[PDB]
Amino acid sequence: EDPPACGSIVPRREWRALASECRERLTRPVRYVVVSHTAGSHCDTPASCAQQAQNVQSYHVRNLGWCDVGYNFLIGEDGLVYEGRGWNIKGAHAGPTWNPISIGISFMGNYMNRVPPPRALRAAQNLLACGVALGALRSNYEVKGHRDVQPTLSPGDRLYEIIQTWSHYRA
Amino acid sequence: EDPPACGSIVPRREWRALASECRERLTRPVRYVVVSHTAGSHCDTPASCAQQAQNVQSYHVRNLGWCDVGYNFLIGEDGLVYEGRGWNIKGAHAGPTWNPISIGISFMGNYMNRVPPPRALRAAQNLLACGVALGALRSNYEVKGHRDVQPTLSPGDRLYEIIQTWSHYRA
Amino acid sequence: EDPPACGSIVPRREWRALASECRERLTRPVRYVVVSHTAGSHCDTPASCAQQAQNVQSYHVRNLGWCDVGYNFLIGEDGLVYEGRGWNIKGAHAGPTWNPISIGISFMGNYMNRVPPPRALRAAQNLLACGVALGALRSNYEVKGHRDVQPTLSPGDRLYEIIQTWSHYRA
Amino acid sequence: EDPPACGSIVPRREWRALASECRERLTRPVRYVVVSHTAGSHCDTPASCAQQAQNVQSYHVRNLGWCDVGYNFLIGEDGLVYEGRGWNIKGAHAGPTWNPISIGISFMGNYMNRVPPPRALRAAQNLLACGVALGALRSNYEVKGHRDVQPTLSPGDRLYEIIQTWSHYRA
Ligand SMILES: O=C(O)CCCCCCCCCCC1CCCCC1
Ligand SMILES: O=C(O)CCCCCCCCCCC1CCCCC1
Ligand SMILES: CC(=O)N[C@@H]1[C@@H](O)[C@H](O)[C@@H](CO)O[C@H]1O
Repeated sequence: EDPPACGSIVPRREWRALASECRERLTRPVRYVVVSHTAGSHCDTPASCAQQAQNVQSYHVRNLGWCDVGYNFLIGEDGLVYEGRGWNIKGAHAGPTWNPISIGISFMGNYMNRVPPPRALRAAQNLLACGVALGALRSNYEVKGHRDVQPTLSPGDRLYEIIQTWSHYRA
Repeated sequence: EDPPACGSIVPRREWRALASECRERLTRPVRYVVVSHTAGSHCDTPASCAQQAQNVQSYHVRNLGWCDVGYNFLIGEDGLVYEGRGWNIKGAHAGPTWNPISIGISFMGNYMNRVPPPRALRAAQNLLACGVALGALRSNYEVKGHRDVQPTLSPGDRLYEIIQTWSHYRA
Repeated sequence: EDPPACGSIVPRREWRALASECRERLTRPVRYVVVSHTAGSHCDTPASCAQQAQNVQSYHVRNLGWCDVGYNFLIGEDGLVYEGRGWNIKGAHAGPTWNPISIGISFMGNYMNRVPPPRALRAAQNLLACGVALGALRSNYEVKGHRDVQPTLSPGDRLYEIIQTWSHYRA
Repeated sequence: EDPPACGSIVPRREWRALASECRERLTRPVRYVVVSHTAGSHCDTPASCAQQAQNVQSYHVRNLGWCDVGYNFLIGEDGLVYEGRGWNIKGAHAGPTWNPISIGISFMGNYMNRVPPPRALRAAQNLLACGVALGALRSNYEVKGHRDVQPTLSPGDRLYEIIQTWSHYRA
């Protein structure tokens, strides 16, 4: 009983993100977590992965005109978590039905035929424990694959396969 | 007030579509068309394609719980157009901002590494010409690639390459 | 399906309802829920609200010739849910397009210049979760105001504004 | 501001309750449910029952010096459940043996030669099921009359014979 209790997360500024313009808030404790993949290339060093989070955000902000990067968090192959819209802000990653009730975490890369390395999976699962510890997620939150709530291949066959084994997975 | 029979279109009953539960209407004339791909398996024959349209609909209806397959029309490699939600019903293809202002056509298959055959491309273009003559689409309608309004690989690199050349395409 | 029954509902017999002659069943699970107001007298007490339920049913059966109170459920300002045709029977409350696909719940009163109390709103929302849990409603169900599916003032400006904030509301 | 759920409970603030000062927590899943009657005045309308929960709490807080009304939940003859200490706070209703291992619910009134109306009994069981849904109550939960765990006439002969006919009642 040490209050914070969880997660090292690379913050927005540390990855030089553009300021967010999003104001819509999620209502904690959140019950659903939606796992996607960027379906782009991977990265496996702090500097590349930080560079890739900037790209993704650029796509969503510069091209799509969104208020900030879609995801609440992004997972690098560097084994670090990148802060997106975070725990309190409604993300734009699952559709109008799941966005206001979920936390979207996206693995940077394409896992159709490839798996995230062990450290990326640990960072993702540690992030979720962190979420529960903070009361950001319900203790009995449910994890969905992106393809379970939207017509997409996301998070990729290999990763989809993995999250299906998870404690909190519920299709 | 003279209308043409531009419909080469395979009716829902003909591809044996489950009945639609969708009620929200599109107001005509519609200004935008959003092109996507199913990122699925392709089909080249009226028989294999009717089957594919069934599966794509099954996925959206049975797995995702939607009122009907999300696209307004699907395009087969058999060179035929499969009726989805049609010209009058709002689709569920490109998010809450674009769904209500556009018609969503999806080519059945994954075009990341393949272009659709000429006849598939002819069908799509003919469908659009059809739409204009029917008054369903504004004559100066704009084409967008899925990845232009939502974060996706869709419609696939090759197919995206192609649509960027189209007369009605717009940044 | 699932043993655990749901919610507190004032049964037909308790509010002394005339027996139903209504036979057309709804197809479970139902996708839509239409919210109306009776535009009639309000009541704040079990005694007065049972009475009002009786009068609404009476007027529908005796003056309109319907087989049963047209609503599937009624909501009182006493904060209780009154059993109408229930979950399995088709109501007569939204027109012929909608009556066969939806559940109709009506707040007893006229909401144009009044909002119904929190307990009424609570009863209504709780009833819907119960329907979902029972399998009578789709987990994804969509809530609509009576005025969205028919030309009407129902459910009344004030109540219509409130249901627009419901997490399952789709215009 | 905490408004989800559930068994349709009138929240603390809605009945104008003094803020609680209790800090002791209950270890969920809880095992026992004790049923008592207030032995006070009964009420049949939301207005009168809110006033009655207030009176009970005031007596407990001003006169006995307790941190909060001692019951976790109060049941009014209006068919509504009134929030007391709730699911997460240890109450003061059945003694030091029973207060830390049980949830105490109290029917407002004197049921010696009187019976609570069906709607009051409905709210009660509905309350109990919603407790399970949350993990606050263990599905195996046993129901005890106040008089089964303490020397007291509570909850009254009449109400006591009834709770014995309940499915989870253990003598
Ligand atoms: O979570 C939200 O949508 C609000 C954040 C604002 C940025 C997004 C703009 C909305 C434009 C439609 C884009 C689709 C993409 C998939 C998720 C549902 C929205
Ligand atoms: O929202 C309202 O005002 C109406 C009440 C909804 C009915 C209750 C649903 C039964 C299952 C409880 C689910 C709850 C547990 C509390 C936290 C969020 C979800
Ligand atoms: C799961 C979900 O709600 N997604 C789609 C959404 O993209 C669209 O805004 C809406 C319009 O019909 O249809 C929904 O089914």
